[PDB]
Order: sequence, then structure tokens, then C-alpha cells
Amino acid sequence: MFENITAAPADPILGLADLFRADERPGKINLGIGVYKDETGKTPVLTSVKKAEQYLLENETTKNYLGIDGIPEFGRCTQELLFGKGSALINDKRARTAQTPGGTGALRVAADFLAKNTSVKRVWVSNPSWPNHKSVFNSAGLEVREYAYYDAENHTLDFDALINSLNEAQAGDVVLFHGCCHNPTGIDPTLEQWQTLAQLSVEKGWLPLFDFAYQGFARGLEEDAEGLRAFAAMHKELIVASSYSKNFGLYNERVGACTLVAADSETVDRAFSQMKAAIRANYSNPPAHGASVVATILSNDALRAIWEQELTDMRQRIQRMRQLFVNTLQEKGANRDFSFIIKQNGMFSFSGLTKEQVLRLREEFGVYAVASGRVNVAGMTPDNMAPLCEAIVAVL
Amino acid sequence: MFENITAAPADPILGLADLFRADERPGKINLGIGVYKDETGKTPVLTSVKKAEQYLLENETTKNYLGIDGIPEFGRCTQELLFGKGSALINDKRARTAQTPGGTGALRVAADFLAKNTSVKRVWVSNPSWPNHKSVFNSAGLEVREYAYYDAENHTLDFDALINSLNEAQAGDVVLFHGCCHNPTGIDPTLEQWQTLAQLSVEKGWLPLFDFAYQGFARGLEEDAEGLRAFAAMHKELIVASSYSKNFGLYNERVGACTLVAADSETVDRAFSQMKAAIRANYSNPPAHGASVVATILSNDALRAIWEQELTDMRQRIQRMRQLFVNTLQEKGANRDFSFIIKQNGMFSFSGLTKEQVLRLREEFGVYAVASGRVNVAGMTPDNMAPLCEAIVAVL
Ligand SMILES: Cc1ncc(COP(=O)(O)O)c(CN[C@@H](C)C(=O)O)c1O
Ligand SMILES: Cc1ncc(COP(=O)(O)O)c(CN[C@@H](C)C(=O)O)c1O
Repeated sequence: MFENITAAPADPILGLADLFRADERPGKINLGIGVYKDETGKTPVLTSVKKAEQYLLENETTKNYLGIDGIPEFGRCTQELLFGKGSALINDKRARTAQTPGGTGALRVAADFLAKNTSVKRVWVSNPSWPNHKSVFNSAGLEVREYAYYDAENHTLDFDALINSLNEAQAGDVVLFHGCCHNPTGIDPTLEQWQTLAQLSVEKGWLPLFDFAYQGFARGLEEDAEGLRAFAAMHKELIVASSYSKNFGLYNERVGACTLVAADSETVDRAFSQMKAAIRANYSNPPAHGASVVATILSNDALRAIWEQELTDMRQRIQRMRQLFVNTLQEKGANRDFSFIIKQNGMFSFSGLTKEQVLRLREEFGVYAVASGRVNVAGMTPDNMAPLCEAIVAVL
Repeated sequence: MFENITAAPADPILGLADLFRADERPGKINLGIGVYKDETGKTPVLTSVKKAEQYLLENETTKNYLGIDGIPEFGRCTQELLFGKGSALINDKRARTAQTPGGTGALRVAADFLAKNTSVKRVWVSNPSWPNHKSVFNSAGLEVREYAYYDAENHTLDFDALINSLNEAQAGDVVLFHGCCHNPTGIDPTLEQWQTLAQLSVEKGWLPLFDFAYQGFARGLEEDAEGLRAFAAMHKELIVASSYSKNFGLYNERVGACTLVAADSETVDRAFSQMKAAIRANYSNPPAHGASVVATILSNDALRAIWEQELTDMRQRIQRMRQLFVNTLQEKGANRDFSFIIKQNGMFSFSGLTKEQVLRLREEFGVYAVASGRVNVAGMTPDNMAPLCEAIVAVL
């Protein structure tokens, strides 16, 4: 039955990992990671989560199944994090959250629910975007269309081409927006742009689907939710898939959520039951551990206070690396201008290097980057900055 | 978009939970649980896992992502558990295991891989079976057909009707077998029956799909794998989905596996890549915690020794409850014969009660059971046995 099965293509990001871990070169740098790293080049487990894990180890009396939608406190907590502490969506109880296996798992459940309980079949994704977005939607049987976003020349959001692209989208179509820290460009709409985007969305009848994977990595927890909150107060319905992989350093515990918002409680409840049915036919119920950690931290202020400080430390380190980067390049001399790097949020950004340049960088200097020229700023340290910038200058 | 969405039907097993937790009656019993319980009526976390969790808390230095297929040791360990320590399938390296979100998650990934990488479209499931089997396969777009199994009158495996049903199945069709402790009947084929089933399977060209969720709950770890091992040595290809929810009391950590076996290494590898692609488009990578716990316990003999004792204690308690049950019934007087209960393996079995009887049992005595008359033996204790049997006798 499997004798003629075709081998799957190598993942653009994942495949690069193995080539890196084979390059025996002394002084090699990997910027195609996609995970946060500290000044030491390590992805440590947060102290606040380590504390939350001790608490659980002492307090858990059972490992009995969670409800299809996971732990209640986790749900309530994510909602307050996303829509605001005193949000109308929360008081009118128009929202329902299901704990899921990471953000990717949240997108797949949203995809299956949508594909089986509604008239949607087209999902609009930006160009470029996280490569796995297409695969997730396609596996659900949904079609993927792309709208313009990036501006190769100015290295900015091409708002006009964006609007122009979305116009061919119809009412009943899903439009996917990155909440903040756009992957792979790091270019995010300003509040005014989010606002016009929210109005256009309401007029055209789009169904907003927010992928919120980096809350707290652009400007702050609340600031980063402005866009989502703009659509939220404007729309009767929307879906938001969130991940706690980055902001909690909980990558491998698969902790995320899928929030469903409807015009009212009666309708949101009826739609949520069908979302639970989609989960039941997938993995049954979600993994408690990582979610348990998030719920205890967010519901205790001693713990939540430590966590917030640990997050701002992470955010600030990335911002310092973008600056150190521009400086060190602009210092090691070369006709160019990487000022746009300082204007971009999060861990990623397009270095503006050509396919050949990134290939030569890898082959000749041991600097590793996604073929698209996507670079992870959190993979840079005060220590590797110089040789890194020297190699880049040598390929310009 | 969600304004006309239909509410999902209540799960036959899950719905009963809420009605139970509403019945304010003093002395109510719930036999529709589907989870193991000790003499106290609690689902404790095993001491061996508690020990493994302490070890992790002290040793983990990162929460960085696992590979799409999870932790290597977990995979190797499950393979030895399933196919035998010195198995040819292991030495010839014809098998590949992916850590997944529980057994249900293993079935869904097998379903998606099958539905997208092969010519299969029909899956044969026994009648009856775990209700979620159909939903999982259907969501993948596969058709579900049922083969005869139970014998309502004799309360046994109707081997002839079974064989007779499978005959209408064609080559290239998937046939689903419960490894041991058949849900909901608890009736399992004898080794001789497994053997003829394995031969017929090879002749007809079926693709075996073993759902192995209760290894260690019928007779022992190895004994319970005899059936699977019979097919394994007979087939060039097969798929096995396993769960560690019951035998490790790790219900809510979602720990399970999907083992893919092909004629050889070269082919199994090519097919596995496509299985990893199916996972990547679902939840990306698996939750480490529960799997980490299983891998450390199974790879340390101090720990593994404690775990095995804890499992035999669980197995023996269930076996004692089936006996105490037959005795107490046959003691509280009533024309019947529940001897078949002692012949069945695992936590479940059909009590042989009518729809009305189970409804009257619930309404009039507070005894709760799945409408199908499925009863969970592990929900019985020396304490509740008498009133339980008294209520049953009163509805005969
Ligand atoms: C936009 C975006 N959405 C969702 C996710 C989902 O992540 P989790 O499922 O792990 O919660 C990621 C992770 N992107 C990483 C993996 C990368 O860009 O390399 C992401 O970049
Ligand atoms: C036959 C069978 N297969 C697979 C599973 C998968 O369980 P996990 O996904 O939790 O690993 C179960 C759990 N059946 C329980 C839930 C019941 O019969 O109530 C089962 O009975």
C-alpha cells in the first residue's frame, strides 16, 4: 500500500536545521531558528514557569481528562489577555475559548470547524507569511489566496497593494491577519491602518481570522492587542488563534487557544458545540501541563509579575539586537542601509539578501538563514555580531 | 456566518457525565466513566509518574520544540513494548513511530495520512466499538463500514458472523482491530482466532490498523500483544495506534503513538515523511511532558519496576471487581447468569441490560450507565457493590 508513496518535500525552515547540525565549522551562526535565544545562545525555561511547575507537582491529585475545551481558568485568562479586562465581548459573553495544542493546533481546529460548518472555502493569507499557514488550511480542504503586503524596495507595508488585493475577496471569505510581529517581515500595520482595515472588513463582509503568536514581543501585552481590539469592537464575528509558545517559552508543551466570537451568547454557544465536535474527532481533549502552567502564572500576581518582567527582558533583548545589528553593519562599512531593521517588530525580518547571497553566506561563512533571507534577530548576540556583520558585508 | 449553525449532538458517553453531576441523590453510582478508579473512587496519579515528574522538573533546561515525531527514546520504547524486545521489525528497522496527542490523536494522523497518501477509502470497524472511531475516520473523509463481532445471546465473539462480514471487504481496505480489552464488550479473540484472522487478512489484502489503548489490562504487557505480534510477523505493512492514558494514568497529558510498518526501511522512511507532513499541518509537534514521563520511566528499571507493579495492581483490582460483581448479584438473588462478566477483559463489558432497564436504573436508583448498557467495572468498589447489585436485581 505504501510501496509507491512519494517522499514529502523538505520544510524550508526545518530542513535548514539538519544542514546546520552537520556543518562542522568553527564559528557558525544559525539565524534560521524561529525560536527565542538569550545572550548565551540558549532557550531556557522561564523561572516563573519553573515555579509554576513546582506548584503543580505538589498540588496535582489526578491526571483525569480535561473537557474538550480544556481548563476554564486558562480560557477566561486568555480572553482577558486578548480583548481587555473589561471588554464587552467578555461581559456579553459572546466569546468561547478552547485550549488547543499550540497555535498551529488552534488554526487547524478553526480550519476544520469552518470547512465543515460554514460556506467558506477561500482563505486569504499575506505574501509572504509563515509557510505552514497554507498547509494547515489546505489540509482542511480550504483554498488559499494571497493578498499583497510587503514592499521589496522600501521594505515596508504596501498598504495600497494590500487594499487592492483584498478587493477581489468576497463576502464570506476568511481573511487572515497576523496580530503583531508579522512573520517573516516584522512589518505591522499602524493603529490607523488597522482601523481602516477593520472598516473595510465590515463593509466587504470578510470573516477575520487573527493569528496571534507573539503577544508581548512588539511593544507590550496590551499595545500589541490594539489591532485585534479594533476589529473586535467592529465585528459581530471573528476567530483568533493564539500561542503561548514564545511569550512563555513553552514551545514543546503545545499550549495555545482558539477563540470564537459570535453576535451573541446563544449563537456563540451553538457554534462552539460544533467546534468541540471538531476537536473530539482530532485529539479528543488538550494536554494539561503547559496550559496548567499558564493558568496558574496568570492567576497569581507574584508569579504573573515575574513572568511579565521576563517577557519585557526578552522583548528588550530583541530590540537591542536589531539596533546593534544596524550599527555594526553601518560600522563595518558597506554601501547599503539597514535602517528598516529598527522599524520592524519581533524576532524576524527580511535581511534583504538575495537567494545567492544567503547561499554564499551559508557555504562560505557558515552563516545560516532561511532561503527567503528571513533572519532571526534573537539568534544574534553581542559576541557573534561582529563576525556575522563581517560575513554579510563580504557578500554585498 | 455562524447564525444558522446547528448545535452538535450530545456525546453518548460525555453527556451522561453532566446529568450525573446534577443528580443530587445520596448514594449515586457512576459506571459510565471510561476512566480507571481505585477502591476510593479516585483516579490518582501513579507514584512512578510522580517520581518521573520530579526528575524532569530538576533536569529540564529547555522547552524547545520536539521533532515532528516527538522524542526518540519514547519511540524506541513503544516499539519494544508493542513488537517485542528482539523483534525483527525493530532490527530490520521496518517500523517508524511518531509520538502523538493520545491514542485518538494517533488514529486521526493515521486517518489523514491514509486518506491523502493512498487508495483507501473504506475502514471496517466492529459492531459495536468506541463511538469516536467513526467520527475520527469520517472527519478524514474515509468511509466507515461495520463487521459483526458481538453475540447478544451468548455474550461472546461471533467469530463466524465476523469472518462472514469481513468477506465483503476488499483488498486495499483498512480493517480496525482492538488489540486487547475490546471496548465496549471486553470480548477479545483467542490467540488461535487472531492467527486465523492474520492469515485471512494476508489472503484478502486487508491493511490492519490496530487500536491498542489498554496494553496491560487484560493479562499482562506481553500477553496482550500476542494478537498484534501475530499480524506483525505475518504482514509486510500495518499501522498501530497506541495510548498510554490508561496504563500510565496520563489521561490529560495526551500521550500516545502512531507506529507505521512497511516492507522495508527504504519504503517505511518514504511513507513516514508523508506522515510527518500530516502532523505538521495538524498540531506541528507533540506535547513533551506526558511523553517525557513515559520515556524516563520505561528507560530506568527502578522506575519501570514500580510502574509495572502499579499496573498489575490496577489490572488485579478490575478482575476482582468482575468476580465480586458476579458473586454479589448471584447472591442477592435473581434469575439470570452473569458468568460471562468473568470471561471479559478490561474495564468495560455489556451488562446485558435493556435501554429501559438502564434508564430506570438511572432515574429510580441513581445508578448511571451508558445507554448501550456498557458498564465500567473500575467504577465499582467493595463499598458500593451491594446497593449497586440490589438496584440491578430490582430491574430484572
Ligand atoms: C505566525 C505564526 N503563527 C503561529 C505559529 C504557531 O506556533 P505554535 O504552534 O508553536 O504555537 C508560529 C510559530 N512559527 C515558528 C515555528 C517559526 O516561525 O519558525 C508562527 O510564526
Ligand atoms: C478503543 C479506544 N481506543 C482509543 C482510545 C483513545 O484514548 P486516548 O486518546 O485518551 O489515548 C480510547 C479511550 N476510550 C475512553 C475515553 C472511553 O472508552 O470512555 C478507547 O477506548
